[PDB]
Amino acid sequence: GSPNYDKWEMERTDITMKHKLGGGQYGEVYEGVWKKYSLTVAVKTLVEEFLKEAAVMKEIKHPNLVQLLGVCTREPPFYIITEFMTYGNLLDYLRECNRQEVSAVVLLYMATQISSAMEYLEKKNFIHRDLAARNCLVGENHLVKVADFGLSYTGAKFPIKWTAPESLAYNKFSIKSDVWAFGVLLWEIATYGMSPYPGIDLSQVYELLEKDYRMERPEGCPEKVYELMRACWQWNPSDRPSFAEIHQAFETMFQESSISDEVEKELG
Ligand SMILES: Cc1ccc(C(=O)Nc2ccc(CN3CCN(C)CC3)c(C(F)(F)F)c2)cc1C#Cc1cnc2cccnn12
Repeated sequence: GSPNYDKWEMERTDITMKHKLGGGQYGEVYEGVWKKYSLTVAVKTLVEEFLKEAAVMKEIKHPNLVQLLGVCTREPPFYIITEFMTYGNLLDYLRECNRQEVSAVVLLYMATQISSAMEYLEKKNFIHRDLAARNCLVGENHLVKVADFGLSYTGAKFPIKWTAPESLAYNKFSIKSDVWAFGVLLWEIATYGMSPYPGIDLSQVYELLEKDYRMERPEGCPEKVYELMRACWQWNPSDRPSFAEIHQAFETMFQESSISDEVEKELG
């Protein structure tokens, strides 16, 4: 409505900055308040990389993707402001949870939400590049959203154990290498937050994958979920399923599971 108006730009003074989140495990991400509307938010601060992230996020709007609310990118300090997710990241949520609440149908629900955001990124021709539980956020009622904290892990630093063969070997990243990562995510969900390839050391992973070794079905993981895990770990990226197919599968499993859980809830 005026010459220097930008619909994404907030004023730094709109925001009360509070503590850094997660002991600093997320990097420069703070809790903050958008004082106008009260509202607790999260605020990442710091440069091109930062500007790219802001520019990408403006392009992304989906129920299971952490929602951008504003940026402060006119002058330093640079801010990105997103909605706040009250239970923190998925990996720790799983490690700490009451499995009476975080039951089997919830695990399927978590998987359905994540595949749903990824199908969205797939349709939009984006590539996440670092999909993992540590990168998903949890809110109320097992709401899960996909994020990215640019956390890089061992070219660069790599999360070796979530990384597709063609990405480790040839540096080829794609939505199909996300599909492979999503498969490790499934295993993380299935174990409630166990480290992948337990007991195996990082230097051996590729060679083992190339001999066609894959992680075994976790105790209690449904057969069909494992089927999905292993389809995600097809060696040829072209052989992997789409996130559209993946999300379709999990929704269906999810709906079947809740009929059972609700019923079980009634009886108890
Ligand atoms: C302040 C903040 C800023 C940014 C982001 C963020 O995730 N950025 C993001 C950047 C890019 C992409 C997509 N690209 C990936 C790369 N790829 C190469 C291209 C496509 C996506 C994605 F969600 F779409 F994946 C997200 C999260 C937060 C948070 C927070 C928050 C809220 N509640 C809590 C509770 C505890 C801890 N943190 N926290």
